[PDB]
Amino acid sequence: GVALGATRVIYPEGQKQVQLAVTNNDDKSSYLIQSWIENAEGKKDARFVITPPLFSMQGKKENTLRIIDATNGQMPEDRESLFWVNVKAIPAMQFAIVSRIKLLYRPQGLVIPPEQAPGKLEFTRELTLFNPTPYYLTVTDLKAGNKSLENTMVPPQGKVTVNIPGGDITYKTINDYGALTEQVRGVVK
Amino acid sequence: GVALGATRVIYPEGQKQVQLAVTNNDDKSSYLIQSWIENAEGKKDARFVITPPLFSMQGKKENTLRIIDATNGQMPEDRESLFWVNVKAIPAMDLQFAIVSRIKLLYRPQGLVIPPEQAPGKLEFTRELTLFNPTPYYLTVTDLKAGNKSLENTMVPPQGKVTVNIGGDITYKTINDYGALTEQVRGVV
Repeated sequence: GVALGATRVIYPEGQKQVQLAVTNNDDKSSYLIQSWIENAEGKKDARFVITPPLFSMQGKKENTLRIIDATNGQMPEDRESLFWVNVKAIPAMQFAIVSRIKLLYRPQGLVIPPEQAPGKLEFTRELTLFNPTPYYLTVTDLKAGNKSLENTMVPPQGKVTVNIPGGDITYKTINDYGALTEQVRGVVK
Repeated sequence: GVALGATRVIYPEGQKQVQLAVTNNDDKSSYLIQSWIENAEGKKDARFVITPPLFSMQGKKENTLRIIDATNGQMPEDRESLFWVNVKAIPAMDLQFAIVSRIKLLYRPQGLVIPPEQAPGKLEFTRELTLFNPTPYYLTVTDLKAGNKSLENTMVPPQGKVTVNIGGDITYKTINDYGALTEQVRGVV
C-alpha cells in the first residue's frame, strides 16, 4: 500500500520548504491523498502550508509533499515549536489510512546544538526528568537499574514524571533523522 | 515506532558483511518489516543482499539485519558507489500508513587518493550555484548558506556536479561517516 518516508520532519528557520515522500508500491491500487497541518492544540493552523493538499496517486508511484513556512515571524525564537502533519489516504473503491507525524520548527541561533541536548537530561528521584534545552526530546529505552521504563517526550525547558514500580539510569533518544542514538548515562541529582 | 540504529552504512571493500540494528521501541505495537536494496537510480538491485528480507516484530524487540556483498568483484575501484537500503515497517491494526526508512549504503574501495576527512574541504563552487566534487566520495552537504540565504541540502556524487537554485561567502557542513555534522567550512565562489 501507501507509505510515508519519515516519522518526523524538522523545519529549520530560513528554509523555504521541506519535503515528505509519499509512496505507493502497488501498481493495481489508486488513492486520494489529503493532508493538512495542526498546531499542538489539535486545531488546523495556517502558519505552515502543505501542498498539494489533495492529490490522486494511481499505481506504483512516488509523490512529494512540500511544507512551507508561512509563520510570518510569530514563533518563539528560543525553543522549538511542535506541529502535526496529518495525511489521509482514501482507497478508490470507514477504510481510510491515517497517520500523524511531528513537525518541529527550529529557530536559528539556539546556543545548545541538537547533538548535545540528550546528555543534559536531569533525573531526580522524588523519577522526574528535567530538560534544560530548547528541544523536544524523545526518550526511549529508558532504564533505571534492571527495570525498563516507558518512553517519554520531554518538552523544551520542561519536566515529566516517569512512574517506576518503587525506585544506573540509561537511555537513548530519537534523533532528527528518526534513528536511535547511542546509549547515554543520565545526569542524576 | 520502528527505528534504525544508523543513518548510513559504510561497506568497506573486502568486508564479508555489515550489520544494521532495527528496533521496535513500543510495547503496544506490532509490525511486519520488509527490506530491500536499490541502486542509485532507485531500482531494486541484487549486488547487495539484506536478510532477513521479511520478518515480524511483536512488542519491544531489537533485530539485526545483515547486508552481504554480492557484487562479484564488479564495482568500480576508484570511487564510492551508492546504494539505498529500504526498511519498510508495516503496522498491524490493534488504519495506519507504513513507514519506509531509506538510508545510504556507500560501498568504499580500498586505495582511494584521499582519506574521508579531507574530502569536504575540496568542494568547488562556481556561479552559474554549481557544486563540483573532485574526490572519490559522496558528499552530503547541509547547512549550506550563500551569504545569508539558506539553500537546500544536497548530495554531490564522486567526480560530479550539482546545481543549487538560489555575492556572499559560502558556508556549509557535511555529514560524516558516523552520521554526525562536521564543523562549518568556508568555501569561496
